[PDB]
Amino acid sequence: GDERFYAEHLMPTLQGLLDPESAHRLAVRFTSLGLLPRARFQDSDMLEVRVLGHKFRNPVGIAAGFDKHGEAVDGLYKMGFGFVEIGSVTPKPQEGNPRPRVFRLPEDQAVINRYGFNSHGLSVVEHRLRARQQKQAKLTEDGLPLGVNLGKNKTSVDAAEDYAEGVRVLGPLADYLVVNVSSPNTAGLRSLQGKAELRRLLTKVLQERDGLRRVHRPAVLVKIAPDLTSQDKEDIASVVKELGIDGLIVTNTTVSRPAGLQGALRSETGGLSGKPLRDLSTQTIREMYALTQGRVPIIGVGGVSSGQDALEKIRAGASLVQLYTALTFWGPPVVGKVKRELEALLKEQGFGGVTDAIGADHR
Ligand SMILES: CN(C)CCCCC(=O)Nc1ccc(NC(=S)NC(=O)c2ccc(C(C)(C)C)cc2)cc1
Ligand SMILES: Cc1cc2nc3c(=O)[nH]c(=O)nc-3n(C[C@H](O)[C@H](O)[C@H](O)COP(=O)(O)O)c2cc1C
Ligand SMILES: CCCCCCCCCC[N+](C)(C)[O-]
Ligand SMILES: O=C1C[C@@H](C(=O)O)NC(=O)N1
Ligand SMILES: [Cl-]
Repeated sequence: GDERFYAEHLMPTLQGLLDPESAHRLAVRFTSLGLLPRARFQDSDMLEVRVLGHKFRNPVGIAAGFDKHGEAVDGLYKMGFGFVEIGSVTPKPQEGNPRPRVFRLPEDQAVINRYGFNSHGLSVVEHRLRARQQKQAKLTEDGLPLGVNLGKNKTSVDAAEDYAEGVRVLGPLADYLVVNVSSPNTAGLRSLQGKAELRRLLTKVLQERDGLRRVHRPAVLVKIAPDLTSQDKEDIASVVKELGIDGLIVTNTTVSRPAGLQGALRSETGGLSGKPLRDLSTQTIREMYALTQGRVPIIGVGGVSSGQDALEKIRAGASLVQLYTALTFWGPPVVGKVKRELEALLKEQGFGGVTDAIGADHR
């Protein structure tokens, strides 16, 4: 009924009438004022997950990039997400790339973007989160945690120092931080996934995190690309275990263009998201789980539009999942749809809950 309206009428009219950047801004705005259904799906106990030092009422989060500046957090919980990740936030404000910088590939259920870390900056986000800090503390306690994704400024001379500043400023306000070393849209950034660079960077990040007062001390995750070599994945796994990194977000967008893309805009520069990324992301989860012996929580992201999509990532090793791109095509009903289908599939496959399914394919 209501998922059939947004998918076939509203989203085709929103997206047909406005350029994707405009549409996204309007969506942030609407979401932030809480103009959504109100959201009817009541989360089953089957969907609760305990990971990263927190309870998650359900395992479906909004991926980084939808709410870059932390403006819509409460509306995103109201949409039925189990957890919200904001960002990426850069130390200083910066504008990002010139427009157009986001492209829909409706025939692929995909998006390409080259935003380039358009960010209001740490200070503005810090103030926005402080204004609701206690409210968030109650949400977290009730099983609705908040992640903050950190990036780096385009002209920064010292990448590690940018991330460290991010830890110092937003770490105290976050349940988890993400060291986003996987945007395809900032020159040299993905180099920070290499072994020696990554170890030096994360050492410094963890030190900064460790220097925060205990109730303000977040988990630290690293978000990785789907385009890594085997060598690069081996090396990340090694560093993450050596340093005690709390988890991985797997994956960012791809700079690949899988054969079969039909959208006219398929050769635009940027990162590809949505359904052509799905199985590349799933396979990256699968390998990172195996290389970390199932001991390092993974948040699985890339092309999730359904309960099956979510369960494939969980079974491959994700403790939690996120989605973004599906919202472009299905709108807010997709969240309840993913949850309901995931619950039914867990029951069908004989799992007592999401926790029992995590990594099941490896057992
Ligand atoms: C007639 N109306 C519009 C009001 C009707 C009821 C409320 C409502 O529609 N709310 C609402 C809330 C959110 C949305 N859309 C969402 S959540 N997302 C997007 O439209 C969107 C997401 C991502 C992108 C890019 C940047 C990836 C392309 C673009 C749009 C649409 C409608
Ligand atoms: C328009 C857009 C902007 C994004 N911005 C960011 C960001 O700032 N930081 C980040 O770590 N990931 C960013 N992502 C990546 C998503 O968080 C996600 O990793 C990727 O889009 C795969 O999930 P999806 O297929 O469900 O969209 C962005 C994605 C899109 C589509
Ligand atoms: C709020 C003061 C800082 C503004 C700096 C410019 C950041 C551009 C972010 C882009 N946009 C507003 C479209 O999301
Ligand atoms: O991490 C990121 C950053 C983003 C951008 O261009 O800002 N685009 C992405 O696809 N991933
Ligand atoms: Cl082409």
